[PDB]
Amino acid sequence: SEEQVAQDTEEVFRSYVFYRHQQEQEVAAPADPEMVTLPLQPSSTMGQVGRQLAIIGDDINRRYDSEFQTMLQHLQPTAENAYEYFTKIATSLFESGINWGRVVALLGFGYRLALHVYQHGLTGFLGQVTRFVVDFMLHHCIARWIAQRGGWVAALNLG
Repeated sequence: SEEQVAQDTEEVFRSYVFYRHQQEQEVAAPADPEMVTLPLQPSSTMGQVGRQLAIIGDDINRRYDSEFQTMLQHLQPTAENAYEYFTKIATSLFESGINWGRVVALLGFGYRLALHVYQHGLTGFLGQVTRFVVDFMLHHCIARWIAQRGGWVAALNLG
């Protein structure tokens, strides 16, 4: 069900966020303690899905990242508008269709958004970004799509 994939996203994302972050610490990366302080369950199935996504995120992040950074300075989001912004950008990743790389990038952006806002004083925002990601997927058929493919675990087969 799309509902299941949507409810699994919390862990997948948090885990992706943990792994993307840990890996990102091996130059002198943006510093964010909230991302390791993450409620995470490291090697559970979803934890494994998040890790695998973070790993694959590697070259996908090369088109996407620098770009997410830039726009983030463009309109520098507040707890108040950040939703409409996450939405403007997430909506653009699926313009021309959905696929795993685009999905991985949704997280990548969820991740950059989280990091960027923390950089600017906003603490405890991961739960909210996580809801942005989940809410967006439900309403934009991403959750339905992942389901159609066998769910988040289907990502275990990408690498």
